[PDB]
Amino acid sequence: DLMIHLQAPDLGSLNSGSLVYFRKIPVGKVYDYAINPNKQGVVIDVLIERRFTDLVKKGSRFWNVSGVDANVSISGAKVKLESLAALVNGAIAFDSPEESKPAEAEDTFGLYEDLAHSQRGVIIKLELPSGAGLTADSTPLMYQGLEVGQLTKLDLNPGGKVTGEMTVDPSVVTLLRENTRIELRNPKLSLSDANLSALLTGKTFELVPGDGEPRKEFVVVPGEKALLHEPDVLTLTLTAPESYGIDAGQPLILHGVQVGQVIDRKLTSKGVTFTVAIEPQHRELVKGDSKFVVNSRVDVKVGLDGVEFLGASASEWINGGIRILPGDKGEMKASYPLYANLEKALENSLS
Amino acid sequence: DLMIHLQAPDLGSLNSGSLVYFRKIPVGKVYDYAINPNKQGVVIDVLIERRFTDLVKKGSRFWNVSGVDANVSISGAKVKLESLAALVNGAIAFDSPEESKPAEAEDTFGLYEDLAHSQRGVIIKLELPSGAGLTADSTPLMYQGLEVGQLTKLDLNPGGKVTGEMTVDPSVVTLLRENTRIELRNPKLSLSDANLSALLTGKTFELVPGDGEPRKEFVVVPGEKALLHEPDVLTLTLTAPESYGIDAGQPLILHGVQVGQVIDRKLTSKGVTFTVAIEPQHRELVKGDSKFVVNSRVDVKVGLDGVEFLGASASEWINGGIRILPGDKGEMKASYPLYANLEKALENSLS
Amino acid sequence: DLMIHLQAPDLGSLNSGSLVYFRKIPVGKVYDYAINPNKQGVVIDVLIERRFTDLVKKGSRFWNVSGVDANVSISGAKVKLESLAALVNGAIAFDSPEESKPAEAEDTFGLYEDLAHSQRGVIIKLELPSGAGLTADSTPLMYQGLEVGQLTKLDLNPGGKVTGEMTVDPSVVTLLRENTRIELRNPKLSLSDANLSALLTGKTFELVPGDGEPRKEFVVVPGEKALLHEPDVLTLTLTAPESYGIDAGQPLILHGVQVGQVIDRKLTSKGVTFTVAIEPQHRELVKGDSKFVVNSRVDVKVGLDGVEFLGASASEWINGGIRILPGDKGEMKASYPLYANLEKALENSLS
Repeated sequence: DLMIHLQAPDLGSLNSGSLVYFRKIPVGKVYDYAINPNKQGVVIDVLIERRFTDLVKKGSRFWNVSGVDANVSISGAKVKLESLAALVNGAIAFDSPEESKPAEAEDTFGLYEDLAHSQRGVIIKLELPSGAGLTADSTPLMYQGLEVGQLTKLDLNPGGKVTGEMTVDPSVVTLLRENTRIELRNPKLSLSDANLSALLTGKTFELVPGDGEPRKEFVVVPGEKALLHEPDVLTLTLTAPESYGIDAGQPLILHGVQVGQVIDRKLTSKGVTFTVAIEPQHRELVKGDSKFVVNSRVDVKVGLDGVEFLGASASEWINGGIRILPGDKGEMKASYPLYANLEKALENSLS
Repeated sequence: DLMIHLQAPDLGSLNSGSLVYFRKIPVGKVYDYAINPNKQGVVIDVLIERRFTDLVKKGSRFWNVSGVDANVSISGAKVKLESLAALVNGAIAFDSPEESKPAEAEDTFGLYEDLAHSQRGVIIKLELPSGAGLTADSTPLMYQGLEVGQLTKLDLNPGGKVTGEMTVDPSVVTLLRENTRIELRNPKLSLSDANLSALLTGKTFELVPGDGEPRKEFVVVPGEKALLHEPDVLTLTLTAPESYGIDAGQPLILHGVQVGQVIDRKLTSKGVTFTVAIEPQHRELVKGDSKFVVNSRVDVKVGLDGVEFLGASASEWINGGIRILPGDKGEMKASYPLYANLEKALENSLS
Repeated sequence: DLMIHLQAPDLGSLNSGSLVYFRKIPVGKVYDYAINPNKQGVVIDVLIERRFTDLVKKGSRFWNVSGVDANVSISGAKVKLESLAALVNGAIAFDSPEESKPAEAEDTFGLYEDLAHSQRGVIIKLELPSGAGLTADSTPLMYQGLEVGQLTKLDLNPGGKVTGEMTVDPSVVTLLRENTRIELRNPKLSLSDANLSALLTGKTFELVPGDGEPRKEFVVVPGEKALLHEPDVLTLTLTAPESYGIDAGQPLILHGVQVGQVIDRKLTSKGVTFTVAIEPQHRELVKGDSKFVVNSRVDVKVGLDGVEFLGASASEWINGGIRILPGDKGEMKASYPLYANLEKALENSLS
């Protein structure tokens, strides 16, 4: 027989004589339990049967299957009663890996509290902005619309620094590399596709891959700020004497299509300084010379022969933002001015 | 063996012979129970086993784990059946701290009714405005989006004075100091981020830290009023002959960006007197001389050569509030006038 | 031993041999039960133990704890299974007050059906308008946002007169006095604070205190009418030849701020007579002379040099109501006219 030790933070629903499973086959039983010298944890020593000993490995993980847990899920709640024997007495299930040395001679093991906590994978440290919609064991990592990871830990370090960590699977671990971003998605209001599922899930970690050296720790930034930290991005600080009603997250439009986004708005004594960003595809297309025109205000001129509507359209007005007048050749200077309307941008009159 | 006394307000689901746990290990049993001379409470005396005696400390807390409690939670309701033995007979669990003297010789203990009531921490007294959305054991203290505290008590003192108290954890207790504000957040309607969780939680205590001497009692004010009690803030009483449709909580705008907020509106016999406030960052930027223009009313002038739209924009009109015309140098006088539109503010004609 | 009688409207889940609790300690048992000579009620006589006899008092209340009751509550439903012994056989719990004579010699007692029905307090009779959203045991009395009372009875007397009664706690009983109003609140639609709790609760009795002799019966009026019955209030009957689109509950505005409310609109053969009311603070401020101008209609005049927008603003138009032009000195006469717009009020031309 095999006499191995398990280290648990508490005994749980396990009694002496409760049963140990492999593939839901009883292959042993719990022999004894005792508090170790430190008050922190309970050591539970179990006894595998003589013929089953080979099953346990050095790289085995043991988990606890005891009691009935009921889950309420969106789009229907499937409550299934799998194992009746675990209710009365409790149980411990375990996995056997492919290639590992067989365990022997009172080898210790951590006892995970669930099958989901005993999933293999790689710990990935995150430096989160806030834990506003994040949950300790309930926030997933999406990639291509599929659940790849799970936020497994969320702490508030002193100094006001929210940090967490995440278990990601191996196939994605190969994907993880330098300049690979993890940004949090808000459950944004969708008008074209009416889905309750996105609203119910809440915050959602999105993975966008990159190339370079493999890294195992990332920094998460807010969705508005997320654009700034792209591998390729163009960051322009543009000045203006007034905000002109341009908020921090307005879209930024060239030739009718959104090519960039305003990132943030800072008020100074000289005026309002914006910091806008630009995507890689259109980085070539700006070409270092441009004019910047406000689309947040409407302008109507009435006349007997001259009738004109300037600087906005109703869809553009509700969207708002900054319009680009692209030029032919330039040096991509640091500061640009923000013109009040189009004709003052053609006149080059910022006053 | 150890023979200690527990003081409970009622017996609960505990019978004689019910079981006492440490880390869910049975380490004793309930020996007897009797009403003490005052009718108020029940004294339950228990018996720890001889070898387990060392586990009990002077700083131990005992709590009650008996019966089945089912919780319905937003985004899914996880009902887990942990302990079967507590249903039939009842149980008492207890904690052992790190450094305390061992208890002996019929030492009394308070019996908490739950694990959540037996959490360690520091009582923080609050002087609340009202208990409109507050709950006795269900209102949390957020800090950086994480649950830090729990409103544990809510009373209505005579004179119409709602006061409560709160258990906060030690790491935050270090943070708590003079000029550290606790303000209540309303579940405000969010258009950009659609989250059901904020609406379901309701009122929410937000912690914003400050520096100075550590204090252990605070005064909570309503969210609109909360701005006024900041460590650094500028409070201007500005007069006007009419409200001009400016409500008590309108935003207050310099150069297009909100720099302050109107706090409250008082009607007098001379007119309408507002009291507006100003954030620390823009306190330097006002510089003691300014003009104050209403943004709540639209003004259209039609003409053959003169066409103009004055004092408002559609987003500004729905937002409303007061616009600042900043000056160069002044003394930051007490009273300011509120001009009806911009050209009367340039003409300095308040009539 | 003590042999006392209980009078219940029916036996309930109580059997002979069911158990009697004090602080959930078994201190007796049910001895027998028999129908009394009138068919109305069942007399249940119980037997307290010899040493426990002192516990029962003249001012004791006995209540019934039998069966399992499950409650579904908003923001989560906490179903807790407290007492297992009451399910099979039934139970009776009781309270012992602080200062009362001990009961003896077959003293009768009413048996309340629940712990909530056995709460101490003072019966307060209410003369309700209707029971449209009221519930027999589920409508609370709020004071400062806290639950103070509970509507315990709701009857329809002949003649179409809905009357109910309410148990209020002692501390508030000290507050209850002459000119202290109890008005019912509707779950009004709130745009600034999104709370599901207010909508789910429904109708809600609000307590506003006053001074004078203590009274124990009140008259509840509808929320619109409630203003009229204030301790200090100004009631003006103002005439008009047309309603001008002014509904029964429009706000009434001086200097941009709401100082009063229209109470009701009555159509006569001469015209439309309104009855508006005025709050105590602004009662001094009207000063007996004023003009009354409709804010419910817009007026646009177009001209080459004269452009003007008269009698309304978009927020005022959606709000509607009556505007005051305050005067210097008057006698506070009974009837006032309602002018169609502002310039006819300055011309004093009601035709």
